[PDB]
Amino acid sequence: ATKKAVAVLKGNSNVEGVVTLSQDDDGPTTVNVRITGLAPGLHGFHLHEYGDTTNGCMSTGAHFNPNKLTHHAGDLGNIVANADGVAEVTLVDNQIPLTGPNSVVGRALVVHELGRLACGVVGLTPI
Amino acid sequence: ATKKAVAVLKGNSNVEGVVTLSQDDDGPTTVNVRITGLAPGLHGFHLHEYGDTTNGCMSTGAHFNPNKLTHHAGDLGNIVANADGVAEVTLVDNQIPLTGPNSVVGRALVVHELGRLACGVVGLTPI
Ligand SMILES: [K+]
Ligand SMILES: [K+]
Repeated sequence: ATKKAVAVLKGNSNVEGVVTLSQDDDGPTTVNVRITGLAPGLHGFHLHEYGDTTNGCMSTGAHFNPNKLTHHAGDLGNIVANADGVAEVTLVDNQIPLTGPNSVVGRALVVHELGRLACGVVGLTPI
Repeated sequence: ATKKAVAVLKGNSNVEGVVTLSQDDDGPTTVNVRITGLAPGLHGFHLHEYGDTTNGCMSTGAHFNPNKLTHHAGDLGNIVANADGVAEVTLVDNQIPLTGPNSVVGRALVVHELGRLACGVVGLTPI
């Protein structure tokens, strides 16, 4: 509500998708995923540090944990592609900030082979 | 220096490119552009409000002026594609913040026909 973002995922394969993110202040973040062109089966799904796709998904750099210094964040959890190669899921994650110094706006989402199949930069979208 | 960003531009044509941005604190922003697949001649080059490419470059929303309330910002200036369809330029703009509430990180860059030929979300990249 209070804030929304989106990432369009593409890569060096036919994998493509869209992920929307919605968070009120610093509350739970609701995440809607639909990705296509995947091989059926389990895939990794992670936040990465940089929203840089100039060298494909390798440029997105390291796995990013927004809550590193706080007293698995960034691993959104494995997703399952169905026999049609489609992964369509809704998640609620309490460690995906859209605000603050470690906000993921301008960083990246990456889908991993269980290696970087597709990725996208997290951008702002109308509230 | 102090901060860097990048956008990869693509659209509903063969236009594609990369723009890097570099700013020390809130000083002048240095902008390196290389875009290809353009028709030779003058093109618009603007900041737009949302880093949303889910419906192509139309989803990037309105022209964005970061300095609207301060006492042409967002128009980066027309660029020229050469006879090879390539626009390769370096600009220094004093109205492209990478920091603050009106930061362009997570927003969009769009190349216009003189209408939205290509666009990309502004993402963070290693300093
Ligand atoms: K939270
Ligand atoms: K400035």
